[PDB]
Amino acid sequence: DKIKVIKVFEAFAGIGSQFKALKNIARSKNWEIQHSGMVEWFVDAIVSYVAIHSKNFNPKIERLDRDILSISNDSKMPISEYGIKKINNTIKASYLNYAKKHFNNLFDIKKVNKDNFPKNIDIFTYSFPCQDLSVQGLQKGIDKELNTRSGLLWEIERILEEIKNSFSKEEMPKYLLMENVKNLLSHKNKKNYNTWLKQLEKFGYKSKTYLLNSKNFDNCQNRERVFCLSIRDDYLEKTGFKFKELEKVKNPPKKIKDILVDSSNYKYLNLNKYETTTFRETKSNIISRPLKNYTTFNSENYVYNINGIGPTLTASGANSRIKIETQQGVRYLTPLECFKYMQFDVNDFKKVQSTNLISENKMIYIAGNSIPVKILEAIFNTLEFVNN
DNA sequence: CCACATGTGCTGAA
DNA sequence: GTTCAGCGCATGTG
Ligand SMILES: Nc1ncnc2c1ncn2[C@@H]1O[C@H](CSCC[C@H](N)C(=O)O)[C@@H](O)[C@H]1O
Ligand code: NA
Repeated sequence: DKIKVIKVFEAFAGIGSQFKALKNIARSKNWEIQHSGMVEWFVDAIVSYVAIHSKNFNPKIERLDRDILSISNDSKMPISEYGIKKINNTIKASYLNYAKKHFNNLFDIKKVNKDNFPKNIDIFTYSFPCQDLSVQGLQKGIDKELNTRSGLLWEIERILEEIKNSFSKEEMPKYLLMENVKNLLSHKNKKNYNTWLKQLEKFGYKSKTYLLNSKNFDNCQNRERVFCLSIRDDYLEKTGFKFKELEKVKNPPKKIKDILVDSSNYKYLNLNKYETTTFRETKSNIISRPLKNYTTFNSENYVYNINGIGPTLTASGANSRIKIETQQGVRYLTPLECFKYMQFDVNDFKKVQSTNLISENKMIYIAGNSIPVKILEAIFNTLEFVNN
């Protein structure tokens, strides 16, 4: 037909919310989404990615490919020689081998360069690490000297700089999409972010920066994220593309109520010891009440009402443990529910669960590290491509 | 100075 | 090396 093949490359791919979003809107856009490649070094994310996005993959005990060396078990630090041996000759190895073979996973962003970076990419995503930018963390920032994990942003600089000299203009990626946390626009972080925008300009891209809340995109979650959408300046001229004003979009609201799964055997928290108050609704539609003398960590001390929206799901700690009040009692959102909270569906979760390799906290961790899928759907709906 | 809103986090004992 | 219960304050707006 006039079906357009969309080659997507996901740097820091995680569980592929970018790929999920693209597949969800594909038929409405008359697209056929294709793996150009990916970069993800986190074992659980790689395994989960494969479970969610593979078709007719049959796991089995395999030797780990000898070049798959730069991977991580915790997502922060590289795995030891021992840890690599423990993966070798297991079913888990075949997930890693498959990511390499069928999805062209290059694993470590440091190892990406002009000789292995695919040409003619239609969409290049880079949801780079958020840990050194999050207000919940230590706020180390993204100064180049400090070599932080969020500073892996600057590897994307390196890659683009390298491919600019070797690729033709037309072989460069058509669109780029950045995601990160709200605090990326803070006063200390603004300088670095502006530095990055000038470079994208220098690389021949026109960009717009969006601050988007998931609650405005058919979700029951307060989650404000920064997106930088970039289009290759000549491709903008050829397509006649224009940036839409996505910050004004206000879809119908959604409540926590609307994603909850019924069960007879949930665990409920004993909170009889802790004083509390009435629920109060904030301007953002978060309805919560505090627990007195629960902890000294503020963000841990709230129970949320299911008739409003909930807080930002984080990968770990307080906001990975989201307490909701139901008629059966107060309980945490489950891993399944956390997947739904990030707008993956039940079937994505069942596939990850069915691997029998990812613990419950790890499933929440990778969901917390992801992006609400329908935000990316909305962003990817604005893109235009030439029929050729 | 105050009150309020809110968090893709961190880490050491076991 | 893992793991997660226990732990605080940054970055705002008004
Ligand atoms: N040096 C490195 N090379 C490659 N990937 C890395 C890396 N350091 C961290 N990462 C990965 O970068 C990811 C950022 S999370 C981004 C979320 C993702 N878009 C999703 O859909 O889930 C993490 O999963 C982390 O494991
Ligand atoms: Na130790």
